[PDB]
This record gives sequence, C-alpha cells and structure tokens, in this order.
Amino acid sequence: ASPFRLASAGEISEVQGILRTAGLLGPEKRIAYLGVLDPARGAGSEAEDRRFRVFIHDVSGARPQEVTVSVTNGTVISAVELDTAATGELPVLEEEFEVVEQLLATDERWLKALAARNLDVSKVRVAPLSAGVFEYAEERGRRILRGLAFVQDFPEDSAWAHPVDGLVAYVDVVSKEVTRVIDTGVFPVPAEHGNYTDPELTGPLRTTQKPISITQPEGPSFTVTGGNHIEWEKWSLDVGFDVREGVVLHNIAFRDGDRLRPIINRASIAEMVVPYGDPSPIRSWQNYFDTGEYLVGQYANSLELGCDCLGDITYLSPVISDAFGNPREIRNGICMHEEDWGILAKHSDLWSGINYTRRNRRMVISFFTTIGNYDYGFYWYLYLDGTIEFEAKATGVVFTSAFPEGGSDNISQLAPGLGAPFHQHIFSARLDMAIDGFTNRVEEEDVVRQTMGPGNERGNAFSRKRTVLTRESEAVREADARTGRTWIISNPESKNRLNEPVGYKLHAHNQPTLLADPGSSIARRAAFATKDLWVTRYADDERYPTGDFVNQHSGGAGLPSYIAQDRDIDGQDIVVWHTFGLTHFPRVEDWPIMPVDTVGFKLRPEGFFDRSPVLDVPAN
Amino acid sequence: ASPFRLASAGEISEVQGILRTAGLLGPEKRIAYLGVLDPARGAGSEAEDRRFRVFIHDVSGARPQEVTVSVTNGTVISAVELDTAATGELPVLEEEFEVVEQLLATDERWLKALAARNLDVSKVRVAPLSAGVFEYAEERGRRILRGLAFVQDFPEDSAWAHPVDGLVAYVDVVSKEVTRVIDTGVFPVPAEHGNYTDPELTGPLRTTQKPISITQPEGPSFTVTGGNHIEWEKWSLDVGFDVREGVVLHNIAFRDGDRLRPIINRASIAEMVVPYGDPSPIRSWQNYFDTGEYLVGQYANSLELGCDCLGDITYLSPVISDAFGNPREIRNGICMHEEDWGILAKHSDLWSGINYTRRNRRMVISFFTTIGNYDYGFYWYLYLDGTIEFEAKATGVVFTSAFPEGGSDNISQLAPGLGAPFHQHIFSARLDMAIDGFTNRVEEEDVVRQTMGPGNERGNAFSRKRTVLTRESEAVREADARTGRTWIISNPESKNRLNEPVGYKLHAHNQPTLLADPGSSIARRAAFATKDLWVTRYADDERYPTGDFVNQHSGGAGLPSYIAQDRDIDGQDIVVWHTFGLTHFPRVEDWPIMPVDTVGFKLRPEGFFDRSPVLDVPAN
Ligand SMILES: [Cu+2]
Ligand SMILES: [Cu+2]
Repeated sequence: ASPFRLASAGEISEVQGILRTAGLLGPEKRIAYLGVLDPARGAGSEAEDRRFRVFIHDVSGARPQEVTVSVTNGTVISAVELDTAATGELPVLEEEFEVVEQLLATDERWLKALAARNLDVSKVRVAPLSAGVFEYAEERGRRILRGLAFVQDFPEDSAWAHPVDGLVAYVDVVSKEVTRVIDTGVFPVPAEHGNYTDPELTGPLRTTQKPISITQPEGPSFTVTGGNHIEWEKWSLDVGFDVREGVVLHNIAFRDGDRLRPIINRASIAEMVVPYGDPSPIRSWQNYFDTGEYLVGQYANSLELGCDCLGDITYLSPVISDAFGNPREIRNGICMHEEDWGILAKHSDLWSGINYTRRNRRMVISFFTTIGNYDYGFYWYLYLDGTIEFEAKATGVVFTSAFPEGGSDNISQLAPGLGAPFHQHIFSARLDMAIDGFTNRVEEEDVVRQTMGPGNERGNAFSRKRTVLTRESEAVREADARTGRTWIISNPESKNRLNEPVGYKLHAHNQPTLLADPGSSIARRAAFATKDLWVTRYADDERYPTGDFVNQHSGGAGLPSYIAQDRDIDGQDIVVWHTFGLTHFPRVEDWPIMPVDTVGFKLRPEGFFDRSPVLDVPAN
Repeated sequence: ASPFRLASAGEISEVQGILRTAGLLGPEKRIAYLGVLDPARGAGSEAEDRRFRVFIHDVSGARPQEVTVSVTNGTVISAVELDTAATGELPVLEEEFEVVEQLLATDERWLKALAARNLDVSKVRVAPLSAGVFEYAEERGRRILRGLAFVQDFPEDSAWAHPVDGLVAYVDVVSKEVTRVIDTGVFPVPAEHGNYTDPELTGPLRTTQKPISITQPEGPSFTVTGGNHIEWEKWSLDVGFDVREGVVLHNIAFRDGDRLRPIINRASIAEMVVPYGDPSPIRSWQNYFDTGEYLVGQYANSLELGCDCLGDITYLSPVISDAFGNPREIRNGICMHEEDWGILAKHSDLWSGINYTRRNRRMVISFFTTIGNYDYGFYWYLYLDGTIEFEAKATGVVFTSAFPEGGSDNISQLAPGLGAPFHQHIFSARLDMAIDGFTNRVEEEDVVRQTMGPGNERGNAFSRKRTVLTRESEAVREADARTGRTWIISNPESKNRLNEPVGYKLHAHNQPTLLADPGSSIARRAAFATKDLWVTRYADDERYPTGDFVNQHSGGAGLPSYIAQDRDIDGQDIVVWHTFGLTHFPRVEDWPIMPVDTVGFKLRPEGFFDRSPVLDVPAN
C-alpha cells in the first residue's frame, strides 16, 4: 500500500532470505542494523520498491558489509565491504554487551583490582560502554567496549548506587580479549543503597493522590489508516519507526481548505550524544552516541496502558530485526493519543459584547527507550494551530562515580561518597523541510534595536532583520537568545494572500551546546553538537549528523563533511539539523532516581496560512 | 483566622464606611485602588490588625490621597495627600476611560478628522489608553488619556479590524477637555471584518473533535480550608487576590517529612508592560502598564466550567471595590485544580529486573484578565517534585494600525491594508524569597568551559561557577543563555545532609528584554524590563518594580530607585524580581483572533531536599 508503511515481520524475514540467498548472511554473520529506506524523491515514482539497508557484522573478524536489498525484487542492490578503521565500526551488538562482564570475571588483572577493594566478583556488574577514539593505536580496526564496575549487593539492588571508581577495563568483543585493565587507585565504594522501590527508603506511600480519569467516550479524534497513517484535525502524516532513530515522522502536512499542504517531509532525532565532563581517566572517554552507537529504537520499551500512556491510546508495535535477521516485535512501543491543551484562543470584547473562548488540543506520538542507566522519552506534538513540537524527556538513574574527598569541579555529590560526573544530553533533530513543497530556504531572524534620533525621536522603535542562508558554507549558525534569534524556513515560490512567502519559524530553547574543548575527540566526533543550527542541501546518503558509522569513528564524516560541498540552499530541497540539549550538574534531588527533565524545540507557522487556521474550531 | 484570608465583601463595605465617616469619601471622591495589606514581618502576630490601602482620586482636581485604614479598629491609620506631578498619577478609573469617546464625539477637530474619512461618528469606538510622559509640559499634574479610533460597523462587529490611522487625541479626563487632536494624514481604514464568530469567516465548524473528559471520581487531592488555604501533595500556600496584581500566592511551603519548609514568602506578577515599537507619532507613546496603570485584577474574567477550566475545578470568587467603595464579586474569577503531567520518573533496570514508572501532577492556580483588545491568562503551577512554575498565556485581538504603503520596519501586515505594530509583553515576577526562612542570598551560576591541557588532556572537562550577589549595586543581572546562566537562591544557614546550603534554581526562558533605546521614556519608566533579574533587600514599601503610582510618572521609580540604596543582600531578607516577556512581530496567523502564545519561568529545588521528594508517590 503506502510506501511509508511500517516494515512488517514478513519483509524482515524476506530481507534475511535475500541476504542468505546472496551468500551475505552465513552463520558467522550478524545484523548490526536493518531499516527500510524511504522512497526516492518522486511524486509516487516507478511503483513500489521497498528497499532495506543492512549493516552486516562478522563475528569471525572478517570485514563487515553495508548492503541495500530490494525486498520487492528479491535482489541485492549493493553490498560493500567496509574498512572500519577508516569509516567506522558498526553499531554495538546486544550480544557484545553481555561479553564484557563475563570476560572480565576471569581476567586476573580485574580480579586483582576487585580483590584490592574486597569486592565479590559475582556481585560486580559491569556497564559495557562505547569506546570512542583516543590514544590507543591497538584499537584501530577493532571492536572495543570499555567497562565500568558497579556493585550489586542482592538481586533487586540498584547497582548504580555503588560505583567502583579508579577502575576501568577495555575489552575486544570480537577476539574476546581484555586488552587493558586500568586501576588508578582504590576509592571507597559508596554504601548507601538507592532502592527507590524499598519501603525502607520510600517510607509509607502517599495515600493523598486521588484518581484523575481521562476518557474519550466516543473514541479518539484521529484515524489510523494503512497501519501508521494518521489523520487528526487537518493534520496528515505517517508514523515510521527505525531501529537507530526510533519514531520517525513522514509527510507532515496540513489540510488547508481543499489542499493538503506539506510542511515537513521527514522529522527524526538523527543523533543523540551524552558527553561526560569529568577529566578522570576512568571516565574521560565516556560519550554515549545513544542513537548512533547504541540505536535507541532497538531498546524501545513496551508501554503500559495506565501509567505510561494515560487516556484513550492507540498503539503501534513496530517490528525490527534481531541479530540473525529474524523479525522481533516491540509490543506497544509507540503511543498515540490526543490530549487537551488548555485555552486555544480567548477574547471578551466590550464593544461587541461577544465573549469567545476555544480550547486547544494536541496529537501526541511518543516512545520511551532505555540505555543502561538512563531512560528517554521522545515526544512529537501537533497542535490545532499548526504548531509542531518535539520534546525529549530524560529520566532514569544518573551515572555515578565516587565523590572525591576534597570535592570536585566536575562531579557533584548526591550522597555520602557518591558522585555524579557533569555531562550533557544533546540531540540533533533532522528536519527534511517541505514548506508547501521542496523549494525552501532558511532565513536567520534577529530582533533589531534602533537608536533614538531622527525618525525615532521617542526611542521606542524596534525592528527585525532576516538573512537568507544561500550556500551551505554560511549555514552553520549559533543561537543568540539576547536578540531573540530564530530561523524561518520558507518557500520563496509559494506566497500567502498578502504576497509573502509562506513560512514556519523555528523556536529553539537556546540551551548551551557542546562544552568540550574544540580540539577534543568528542568535539570532532560530535561536531554537530557544537552549533545550534545547520542547513544542508538534501542528499539520500546524508542521514545522520555523525555519519553512518559512529562507533569508534573519528571525525571526517557527518555534517562538517556535508557542509564543505557548499551547495545552493536558497530555494532548494533542504534539510535543517537542529542541535538542542540539557547540561546536567546532578542534584541530590536527582538521586536515587531522576525526575523527568525536558528539552525540545518547536516550529510555528509564519505567514503560512492566510489567517488563523483555527476559526472553524467548535465551542465544544 | 488566617491573616492571609481573602477580603470579604463586608470588609470592603467597612473600609467604605470608615472612609466616608472620616469625611474622605465625598461625592467627588473616587477609589482608584483598594487592597488589603499583607501582615508585616512578625514571627508571632497575636493581635491581628487587618488593614487596607486605598488610593483616593478627586474628580474636582483636588489633590488625591493615599489612605490606610484598619478594618479591625474601624480607624484611619494614615491619609497622605499626593503631589501627582512629583510622584505620579493614580490608576485610571473605568469612568475616565468612558468619557474619552463621548468627549471627542463633540469636538470639532475630531469630527473634522472623521468627516474627512467619511466615518460615522456613532460607529467610531475609541481605545482610551494611558498617556505616559512625553514632551507636553502642560500635562504635568494633569490626568490625560490618549485615544485611538477604531470603526465598529455594527454591534457584534470587531472594531479592531478597522483602525483609523493618522489620528490620535489627548484628553484631560478631569477637566474633560480635548487637549489636542493630531491628524497626520489619512490612511485607508482596513475594510475586511475580523468577525471570528461569523460563519462567513469561520466556514462550517469542525465536527471532527471527539470529547476528552477529565474527571475525578473521588474529587480533588487538594484541600481548601479557610476559604483560600491550599494543601496539595505536601505543598502548602494561601491564594490571595489583589485588584492591581491579580492572583497572589502567599507562604509557599513544602512539608518535608516533619517540617513545613518555606520556599517563597510571596509570589506575584508585580507589573506587566506592553511597549509598542512603531515610531509613528500616532502610536510612539503607546505603553500599557497593565498591572500598574490598568490594574489586572479589576478586569479578571468570570471563568466558565468546562470552557475555561476543564476537569474537577474549585473556584474562588474574589471581591474587589468599585469606584465608590461598594464590594463587587468576580464570580469564579479563580480556577484551582490538579492535572496529570505525564511521567514523573521511569527506569527499566536490566540488572535488578525492576521496571519503575511514576506519573507527575501539577496543582494549577489561575485567572484570566482582559485589557481592551488583549486577554491574558496567569497560571501558577506546583509540581510533585517541588518545582514551582509560572506561565503567562497571551491571547485576544492584536492591536492594529494601517499597514503603510511600501511596507514598514516596525509593523507587520495581517490582512489587506491592515497593520500590526511590533510590541513586547514583558512581565515582572516579584518573588519575596523565603528558602527555609528569610536568611537568603543569590548566586549567579554560569557553565564554565575548560581548555584542553594538564588536568584535562582529553579536553572533555566542563565545570560551573557561582558568584554571590552581595550588594544591590551588583544585583542587576542579565541573561546569558549561551553559558546556561541561572540564579540560585539559597539559605546559607540551612544546609542539607551533604552540608551544602539548601537552594532553588531559577530557570529563565532567556527571551529578549526591553528593546527601546536606553534614553527613551519607556526605558526610564519600565527600567525593570531592561534586565532579566533583580535582587533587592526586602522593604514593606517596595511592592512594584515600577513604583506605586505608575500612571504618567516621569521615570526612575520602582526598581532602579530601590537598587540605588545599595543594601546588603548576602544572607538577608531578599526579593527576586524576574523580568520575562514575549517580543511580538504579529503574524497573519494571529488575525482575526490570536492563538495563545506563552512565556514563563520556573524554579527547581537545588539541594533543597536530601534526596528525591517523590519517592513516596504510589504506583498508579
Ligand atoms: Cu543527565
Ligand atoms: Cu502581542
């Protein structure tokens, strides 16, 4: 049916069959990534050709391959062998995570380190984390994971409360070798537990909370069609799901009268980096590229009706591939519902005697994922007035360390002896713009203050200025909250009734961007995170701000390489990459479990409509 | 029994009785402002002396007075006569607004202007606006209003769609004389109607919106006692209502185990200025001090159940005084309710096998007011985790003008020939801090980036710095979104278990502040609006950032004057004044009626608690 439909179990199995038939998926092969490709640029194009891209790992150590297959035609479109030391390692496999603790349990250097701290190896959990790229020449071309230890006293114990500082081990997950065990010194292992489910900690539970019942007597106002096609209050879109990116929104459009007007072709969080700012050798290499290295969609939670998603919910259970190419369903991994959103518009007019009040509501599409200690919710919102918004919700358990005796400039104390290294959670939203079609441009709009004098004798005048970003070389922009800087994406060939190019304005939160020194490994690997806004000329192979292979990959790919092409973006098929994140100095209130913190951005119509698009909203 | 209870109708009548009896409420006397006084600083107030402050205007031009009466004793504590040319005029009375149109209607110059435009005087509505202080020496000591004309074709017609540009009149509302009629030239009066209730404009109403019902089977979780005392999820506070400020929150405190710990002594929006940035002489004087000149509580709307406030609502119907001292109730002028706020905390732990999810909730206390064309919702939120938030929602009908032939650098076009002068809506939240009591201090916290090198060889380290504001002369701060600047209010004498002063962190939205030239009258009169954060030593007579008598004051009153005292604020009874607002370049989408736009700020506990305060929240 629709070329934007979710991948089905059958398609996944068929991709497996095709790879096998091609001799690309024997018993030592593992699917490190599998996702359906979006239809090529066409108004429908030459019939349906569902293509899937696959990253194939080889557990024997042979070179991996990147393969595109047409599940429709039963063919391999292309299959290229990868030189990982050059272009990057494939995403980490789940099975490789499990390897780390096991191998370390029998390494004598590790056992010696644990013995030095009087810790029973059977109780030492190991957080197997991405390695990144540092000064270890022996790691080039190899698949490494760095392990950090946490003591788990009993089964239901939260090990995060017990970091074993001063110790870190590097592990080759293919050759199954412990390459290095670093011990900088013994640190007391924080003893207080952080068992938020333990009555000893929680105390008696509140009996003061009365029920809040959110019901929809006649069912929701949106319709789901073709499995993932949503239609709600003039909006139209397809809810896609990729194992790397998670929920992806396709063909976001608004029915203005009789015409379905496109706004955003594709919206996704293309990368998510969580850099740590503790200069201790034990953690100074810690940088989670949750999307790029771990693949957030792979870890999407099954949402429970009641507490995860309240109200009348319609779920999607996306299917992904397991490491062997078999389809695996994430039951209720996506929540879809509409929620009341207060007042939309209100005016009590003295002169006419008319009092008008209308309520707002928003369509919500979300999913939650778990990356070890942290859990992140991705929420996309569509409002009646045409506003589009994304909201990331960060919760879970903060990553701990020991709190240094003489305090720390890069770690905060959460409990006695317990520290929490400073870090950030930075996202990159990739917005493949289609403001009334593909001919778009971006203007940076700043408020302009004026000097009191001729023509402004009372010094009350203030203006605004817009600068068209014409070439990619001049499209890497930074925020300026002080001048109320925003970016407008317009279609220079599509004017509203007032003869102005229709547009949408992007409102950023203006949070700090990547803090790391510009010469650091992380600044180069997460170069996108150093600037608030990037605009590129669309290209089918420019998908992530960090490139296709982030795992242990240096700089050289991603946005910085794309921008160098210096392509024309003035009234062309363009892509907006917005960097936005949280800078965290963990508080005691964040321990034992972090209350949700949020960050996001939104786009509001800017002369897109000919007047307010909510005049037809009923009293209700 | 509570000295924070809302004024009763009877108490208003009592003030009236007292005033007339003392011969202070004669036939020519008018009450321009009346409000109960907050209890003074007194640890154990046993003798309750309920006092009211009243601003008495004299329609005969005789000097007005500031009078303080004790409703308890039935006496006049004070009665001071005011030299308005020195200390500003009193707030405008509704009757004075009314007289403007009437007066102009018989003025030759006005009728001449209307005749030239072929406008029927009976159809011309006049927006009677505050005058400010400009170059008209003859206005000093006089009560002036400036009127702008709008054509109302019929009774249920929206006059805002038809501004009459090139025309403005100045009226002395006491002598009832038209002091000036300025006609800079004819401008076509915009012809299209903006009648958002007209099916011709709305088209057929949506039938797609299914109902979303929010109910509470067992009623609300908050208790209202003593008429306005709220207890909800460990929070404790008193909801007051003043005619100038509107909803005012008193004694915000959180029950941490045994102790009821104070956080904010008093929270209010102490001023809200809407300055216009159109240099045209027709509007270059336009600056609404909604709170100070118009009194926002006076115009509070009677909210409708199911319309303005959905769910299980508990209303307060505050009473205010009219111009003659008679009590007038604003039925259902305040909404109180708790609403679901999604996920509070969530973590699915692999190691313990424990999947934990908790819902968030916020207590909402709000009111809506109408200032002519615009309508503003003021919302205060209290969250389960101890977060306090304020949100202002701006709606209504934008103030119009003609859109100049050839465009404009200071006005945007909404409809054919219809203009919308650029302007801002800037608020001042006055937060009389009481973090664990009154001994407080404020620190400005900036993110600190570090250079790669010794101690930071991987260039990943990032820190933060805090600067204590010790004196008022260094307590006028600006935003720095770039460095993630925030301001922490702590009690240096109250420490948490980790031996650090308890605190709360104010997170500003970092919107632009007042854009007007620094030498402008509006910069001088609304100086508070030029900076994001101010900290002053508490003083009972320092209530408004703009001073007590804002109307036609020359400038420098309020904040800049208080700050000039240069008092000690390092560990003293202090008050935080946060400036925040929306910079508006009206869009076509804001016409004919503006969809809600928002601004706010919030404060989060910062080492205030010893661990998460929401560990006892039940699973539901
Ligand atoms: Cu964090
Ligand atoms: Cu506005």
